[PDB]
Amino acid sequence: KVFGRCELAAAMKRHGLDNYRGYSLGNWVCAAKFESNFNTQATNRNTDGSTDYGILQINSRWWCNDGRTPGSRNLCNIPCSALLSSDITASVNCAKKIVSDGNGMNAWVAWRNRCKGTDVQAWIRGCRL
Ligand code: NA
Ligand SMILES: [V+3]
Repeated sequence: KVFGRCELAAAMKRHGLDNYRGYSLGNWVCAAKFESNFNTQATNRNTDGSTDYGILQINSRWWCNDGRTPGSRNLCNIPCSALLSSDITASVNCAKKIVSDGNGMNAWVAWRNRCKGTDVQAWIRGCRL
């Protein structure tokens, strides 16, 4: 599913991400835009052989099992394919674990390089949430 910006903002707010660990909703929307273009089906292979999955590009090196990332962890205790659903529940619940681990949203390279320190409130402008 390719979300609209405000449709994703509303889904993320309903699933508890607005100000989760102090990250405003606009941070999460911005991260999803630059990680996946708001596409729940997005997949991208990493240089180490891991893959990133779904709307928040969650990495098989630590967070999920994709059957092809040797010596990796499954800290969200899910198959990576669960992260590709039109329902963002599994991606949100796993992202709450990630952002809580000590590194905050710096885990998301696109957030660090494209969202951090910008006016992220712009991402939710005009949305009936
Ligand atoms: Na894994
Ligand atoms: V890696």
